[PDB]
Amino acid sequence: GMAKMRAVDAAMYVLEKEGITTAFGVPGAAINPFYSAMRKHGGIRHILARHVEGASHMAEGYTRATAGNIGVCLGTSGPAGTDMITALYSASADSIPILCITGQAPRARLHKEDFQAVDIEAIAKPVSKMAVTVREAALVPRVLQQAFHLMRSGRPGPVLVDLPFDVQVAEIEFDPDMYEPLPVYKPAASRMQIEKAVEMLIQAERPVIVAGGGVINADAAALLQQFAELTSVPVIPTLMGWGCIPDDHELMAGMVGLQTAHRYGNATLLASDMVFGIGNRFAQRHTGSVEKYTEGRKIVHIDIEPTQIGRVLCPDLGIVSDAKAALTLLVEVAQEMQKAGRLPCRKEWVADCQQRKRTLLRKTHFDNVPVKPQRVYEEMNKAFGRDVCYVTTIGLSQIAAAQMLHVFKDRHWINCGQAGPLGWTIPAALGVCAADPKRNVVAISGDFDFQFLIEELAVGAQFNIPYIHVLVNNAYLGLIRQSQMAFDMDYCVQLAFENINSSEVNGYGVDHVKVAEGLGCKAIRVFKPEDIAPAFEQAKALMAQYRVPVVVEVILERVTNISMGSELDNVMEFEDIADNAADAPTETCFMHYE
Amino acid sequence: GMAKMRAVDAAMYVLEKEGITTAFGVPGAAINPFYSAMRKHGGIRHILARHVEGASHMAEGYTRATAGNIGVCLGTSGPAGTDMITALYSASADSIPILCITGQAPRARLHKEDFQAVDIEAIAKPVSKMAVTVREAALVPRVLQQAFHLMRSGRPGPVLVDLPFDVQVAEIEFDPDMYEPLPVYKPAASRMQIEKAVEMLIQAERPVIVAGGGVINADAAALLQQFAELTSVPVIPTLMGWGCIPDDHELMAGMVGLQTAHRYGNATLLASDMVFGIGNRFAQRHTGSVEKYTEGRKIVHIDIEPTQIGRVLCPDLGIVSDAKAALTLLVEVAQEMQKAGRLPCRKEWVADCQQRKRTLLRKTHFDNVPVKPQRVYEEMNKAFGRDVCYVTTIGLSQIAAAQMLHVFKDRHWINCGQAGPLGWTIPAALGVCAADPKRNVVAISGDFDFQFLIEELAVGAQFNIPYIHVLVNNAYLGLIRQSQMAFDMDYCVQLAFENINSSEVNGYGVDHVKVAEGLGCKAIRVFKPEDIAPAFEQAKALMAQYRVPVVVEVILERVTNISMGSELDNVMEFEDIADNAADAPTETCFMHYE
Amino acid sequence: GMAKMRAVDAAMYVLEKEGITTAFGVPGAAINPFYSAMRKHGGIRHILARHVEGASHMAEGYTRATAGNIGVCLGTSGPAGTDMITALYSASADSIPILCITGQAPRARLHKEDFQAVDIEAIAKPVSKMAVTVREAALVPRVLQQAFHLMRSGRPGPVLVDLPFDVQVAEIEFDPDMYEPLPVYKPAASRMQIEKAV
Ligand SMILES: Cc1cc2nc3c(=O)[nH]c(=O)nc-3n(C[C@H](O)[C@H](O)[C@H](O)COP(=O)(O)OP(=O)(O)OC[C@H]3O[C@@H](n4cnc5c(N)ncnc54)[C@H](O)[C@@H]3O)c2cc1C
Ligand SMILES: Cc1cc2nc3c(=O)[nH]c(=O)nc-3n(C[C@H](O)[C@H](O)[C@H](O)COP(=O)(O)OP(=O)(O)OC[C@H]3O[C@@H](n4cnc5c(N)ncnc54)[C@H](O)[C@@H]3O)c2cc1C
Ligand SMILES: Cc1ncc(C[n+]2csc(CCOP(=O)(O)OP(=O)(O)O)c2C)c(N)n1
Ligand SMILES: Cc1ncc(C[n+]2csc(CCOP(=O)(O)OP(=O)(O)O)c2C)c(N)n1
Ligand SMILES: COC1=C(OC)C(=O)C(C)=CC1=O
Ligand SMILES: COC1=C(OC)C(=O)C(C)=CC1=O
Ligand SMILES: COC1=C(OC)C(=O)C(C)=CC1=O
Ligand SMILES: COC1=C(OC)C(=O)C(C)=CC1=O
Ligand SMILES: [Mg+2]
Ligand SMILES: [Mg+2]
Ligand SMILES: [Mg+2]
Repeated sequence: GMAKMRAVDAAMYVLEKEGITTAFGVPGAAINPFYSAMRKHGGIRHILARHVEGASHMAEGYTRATAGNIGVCLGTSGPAGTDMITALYSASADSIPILCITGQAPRARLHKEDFQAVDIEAIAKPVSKMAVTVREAALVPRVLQQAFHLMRSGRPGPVLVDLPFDVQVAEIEFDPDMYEPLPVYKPAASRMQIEKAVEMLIQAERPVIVAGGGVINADAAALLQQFAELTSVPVIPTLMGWGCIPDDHELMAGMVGLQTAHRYGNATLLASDMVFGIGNRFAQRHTGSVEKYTEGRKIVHIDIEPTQIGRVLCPDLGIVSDAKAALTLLVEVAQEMQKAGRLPCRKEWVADCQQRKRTLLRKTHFDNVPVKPQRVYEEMNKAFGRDVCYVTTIGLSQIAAAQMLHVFKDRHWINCGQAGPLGWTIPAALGVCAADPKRNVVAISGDFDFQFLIEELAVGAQFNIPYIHVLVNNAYLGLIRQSQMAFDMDYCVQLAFENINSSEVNGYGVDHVKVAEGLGCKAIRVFKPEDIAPAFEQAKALMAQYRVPVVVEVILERVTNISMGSELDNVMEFEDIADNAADAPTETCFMHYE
Repeated sequence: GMAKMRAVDAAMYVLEKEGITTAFGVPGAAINPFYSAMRKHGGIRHILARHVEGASHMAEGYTRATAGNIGVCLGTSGPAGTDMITALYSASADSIPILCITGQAPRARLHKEDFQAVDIEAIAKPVSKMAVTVREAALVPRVLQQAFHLMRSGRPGPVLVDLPFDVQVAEIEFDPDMYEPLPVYKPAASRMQIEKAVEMLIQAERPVIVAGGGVINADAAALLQQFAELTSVPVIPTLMGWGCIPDDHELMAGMVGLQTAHRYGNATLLASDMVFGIGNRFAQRHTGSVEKYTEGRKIVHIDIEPTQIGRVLCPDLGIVSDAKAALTLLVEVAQEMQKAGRLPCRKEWVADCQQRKRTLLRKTHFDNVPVKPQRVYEEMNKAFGRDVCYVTTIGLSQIAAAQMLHVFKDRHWINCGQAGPLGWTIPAALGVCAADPKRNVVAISGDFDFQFLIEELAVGAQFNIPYIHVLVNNAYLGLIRQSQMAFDMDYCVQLAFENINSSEVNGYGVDHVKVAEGLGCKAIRVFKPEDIAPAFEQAKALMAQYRVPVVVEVILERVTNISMGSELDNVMEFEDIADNAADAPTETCFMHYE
Repeated sequence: GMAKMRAVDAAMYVLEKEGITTAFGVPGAAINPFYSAMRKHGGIRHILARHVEGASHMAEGYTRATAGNIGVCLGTSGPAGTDMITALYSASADSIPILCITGQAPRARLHKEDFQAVDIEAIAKPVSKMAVTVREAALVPRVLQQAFHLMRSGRPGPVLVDLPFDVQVAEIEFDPDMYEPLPVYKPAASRMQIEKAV
């Protein structure tokens, strides 16, 4: 029971009681007492990163992988905290938590200029739900207790706790047996709100549900699918909702937006007369101009956060609610409406949506040498099972991936959709694998993304964390080249050079096979489209044999323009479209997944 | 003359008029208009980085390399700005400027949740002299004009300018012929202040001058040496003042502090009866407890910043002045005192200091296999010329390097002494080489530092920026291991693993030769101490031949405890000391440098 | 039912549903649309103060008198908000709420040195649970809805809502019949805790 211990020792009991089992971090002098308490306690597995930014993105991937997870990132004073800001921003922007813990200079030296001491509280405030330098040892467990309530409550977001060295080592009295986590705050919709929502949905003749990341955040994916099935309403996931209904479900109508979207998704949204928004916001990359997105449509919006409602457009009905509480009531009310014979039949509208999904395609089956990227994603759909979990960040790699890959369970698309920091992919994928060693993790990067934090592959080697990394290499910042076409230029976006150690990369610059191997991983390079599939097979075998990351690098043609535009009705198709399965053979309409 | 142009076009004329010729950066959609204006203008050479943090530390190295330089770092919106915070902190903490320029979302979308848009103004405020989102196109040249005044004036520090996309492209009328830079503010000491300072110096019987980074910041190194020569007063540089008097000068008395210090420097400081501080602050790693540092000593402190004076101790005489203005007057007053026969002879005190410098040494000449790090620095002193310019960051690598390497001109020790962010070394060294292609740049890293931003070597390959990187590899976070001895542990600090592609690294984990070669550079690995010198010779040859970075990796013994302690009189010597030149042959007392 | 109205008309329905019946204030040009909506709605009794600091402490006394009360303090842009800071500090310091509402310059002119315009959001942040300039008219009811949650939940404290003139007068669709106050967050001790204390 009650006993004298260091404040960091009480902190270990608190993290244990809050369900922490894993941490990613980089030790330093100012945070050694915490590491000492973590060693003495046991039962937190620590993974040492090779950049503090790598530890922070591993924590993000750990959070995102499984509902209720909270990744922990640990660092010393000074530059470790400033290296965590990009991750605090990324987690804040997507409404997910990580817990960052930094060492700090002793309290009495906070406003002197002590070595490697910085005002991390002020720097991190704009990108956290709480950022606090703890000023008393007895407050260390209470701040952690309040941190966990905030990471779980309302709109979730990250917390940074900054620990002065003397606060860490100071003795306190603490009783772990008496510690209890705080209740989680989550507002719930009333029946009056939900019956009104179902009333408007029954009155719409061509409705769609837009299912956002809040559905997954609430762990409500099964309820979302059940509600759509009862009402026979087609479902359009946002990028952050992707996976909350399987891609081969008859009601899954594609994705909508300016970039990570399908031609059939956009066409179905513009044909609809109602958008039933659950756990989405209405992001600019999803809507385009809001006047066009809402034209002729009733808009319902359910969000856990009151000030998200009305932020970018005025809904016809806005409801403050956790997505699981709201969907429980929506299923119950729809079941009552079904018993009463009041749910309209929707066979015609559903058939129109399925006809769009069958015909408005983009070509993937290219035999070109050098390889066209869209062929890579077709081969990934064939090579990996329906249980595949993809990890990606940003670039033409990621946009075409979202256009062409398919996903079948929630939290099998792991993507930092609002902030998009380059370098996220490798550490996030390691964090997913740490959360779930049985997860079939496959990452997608372009060459530039892959280079930012390439050193994290050695983390996978040192700790034997296996996954497959697909690397699509155009020796370009490809997304920025394509955006520069409006300025009639191609400037500071090329990565090619004659590699003095590798004439076999043919002027593409970095030799990613050699780099990955020096970092202790396995790697295969592919020049021809017919060699992609066997390469994925060797990679699975190499992964089982050595239990390290395996990189499959595909050498792309230098220049491919991915489909995108400024409005839902203005997306330009640069590459070939398709209206037949032979050109686009991995659409779920044509292919049985696993 | 006067003409209509985009605000970014006016920004190019302003940067030109302010002497900018180089930028380091990573383009993105939100900052494309600036890149378009930079392409159209010509005459700024852009170096594309492979991490935004790499661009920001390149800018720091460019600033530090040459007086009056200001490195420029360019990035897009969102995570690019958050990736610059560590560099803004590093530059702020050492009182040096960089100019960071980020793209931003259009003004009318700043408080919506636009894609990759973040409140970088609020995040960067604690670590900049100015951080401003520019809200009008006509203000773009005025903000840059005020930025340059602030980067040069008072205590220097960095500025971040955040540019909304619509502000960048908006047309304005601007006349480059009428643009003029603002005057620089620098307070100057009065003759009354300086005559009082010289009076106290003449009254001291055993004075030392402590010459800080402010002397170099003011470009006053030649005046500092001249003043010390006229007064015959021994000079103790801080780590940030190192190089402002040559290490082989008869008055250079060593360095003082808890870590980057000499046994003879500390012994000379504790024997002195006055510290004449010029352009230093009195940093905790330099002083230890201030009660012991000041015991029995008069303290003079000259600083350009009023609130630096008295911050950590109360000087007997504090003077607000730029170091060059103050040293001009100090030379003039000392010349008057010399003509008047009023400067005391100091042969005895100088002889005592030189006797300490001759006898209180640390051994470097180790024949051990595996190699002892101190032998590496002895070989670096022999291999490179007196014009060598070292670049380093932090770790046992850097601390022993500062204890054992020697430097002979100001701005030939390039070191982020207050913030110490891992990964700084490679990009800072590239920035020094970009500032001065004739500089003989040699970097020193440990393996962990080297891994953080290892991908930046490919920048050196793509652009042919040659320098030598000395990599001392213990497969450890060595400084953190040594600090963990107080907690009787060795925990989360090892980087070793059996590399499945390289049994020749013998369980040291990452194969840095293979990684460096895949990045397009050259690399040599050394296992035996007698092979270090030939390796430095091949590296010079490989560098001349291929004009890329050349890495020389020395395989160290896993565990070496560097000398350090908690007070000037409490530094523990773990490894062998020396009192004879055979054990420490590269001290300047024994070796003629070049 | 749902109807077109100004954002400030919707704010009156929200204040009504949240139980406000009284306000203490000093009008000015930048907060006139709010006063117009209060007058049209009726049923908030306004008491005119003879110093903005006096309205702000009237609001404190109104809160403290009766459990569940929330005093409301109204003022115009500029110095009216800076005159409310001492009350926001005093309410925060004692863990009690007041709701301060200030007028503000229109959004397009927020960083333009417009007459009597100040960054009250930044000034009031240290002494409030929330201090916010509302940047969309449709957000006015939602900001007020979150404010009442914050003033009642956890450790109570005050909120300042800052309303740009153009946000006040813009039209929105709002249904007073569908508005519902948010649930109040109040942690409870477990029986294991209370038995240990006894
Ligand atoms: C290059 C690139 C291109 C992209 N292209 C597109 C595109 O074409 N189309 C597209 O849609 N996206 C696209 N995205 C992603 C886009 O930027 C957004 O991240 C995404 O649209 C937001 O999804 P969402 O609306 O579900 O919001 P989320 O960020 O997932 O959040 C939605 C809401 O969930 C709420 N919430 C949180 N927890 C709960 C809970 N328990 N219950 C209820 N609500 C809760 C939050 O308050 C928030 O308002 C792209 C991203 C990138 C990097
Ligand atoms: C691992 C490690 C170990 C270290 N060990 C030591 C050690 O043992 N000893 C040691 O001394 N350092 C050590 N350092 C470096 C130390 O942390 C400080 O960076 C350094 O001591 C500060 O030097 P300084 O006093 O010259 O200050 P600076 O940071 O260089 O600044 C001094 C002053 O210059 C002023 N100034 C700026 N411009 C001008 C101008 N134009 N004119 C006049 N004044 C101006 C500023 O206002 C400031 O107050 C170590 C660093 C690391 C990373
Ligand atoms: C830190 C950071 N800097 C800049 C950007 C802007 N950005 C988005 S995509 C991109 C290029 C990515 O190139 P690569 O990963 O090679 O992918 P490709 O588009 O070529 O497939 C850049 C620079 C960003 N997202 N993050
Ligand atoms: C971003 C960041 N995280 C952590 C630290 C703390 N730190 C200082 S030195 C060090 C280990 C450096 O090891 P290496 O570069 O291998 O050098 P060695 O001490 O082994 O010679 C660490 C983690 C830091 N300075 N910066
Ligand atoms: C993409 O790499 C770059 C070059 O190489 C072609 C250049 O010549 C110039 C001027 C800029 C650049 O970024
Ligand atoms: C019969 O199964 C199929 C569907 O569901 C009806 C579809 O919607 C589409 C587009 C293809 C298909 O095979
Ligand atoms: C330094 O690498 C590490 C290990 O490997 C020896 C471990 O076993 C554990 C438990 C932590 C660790 O960081
Ligand atoms: C004669 O040159 C020399 C000195 O200067 C007098 C010294 O101070 C020392 C320590 C060695 C030396 O050779
Ligand atoms: Mg890196
Ligand atoms: Mg690319
Ligand atoms: Mg090391």
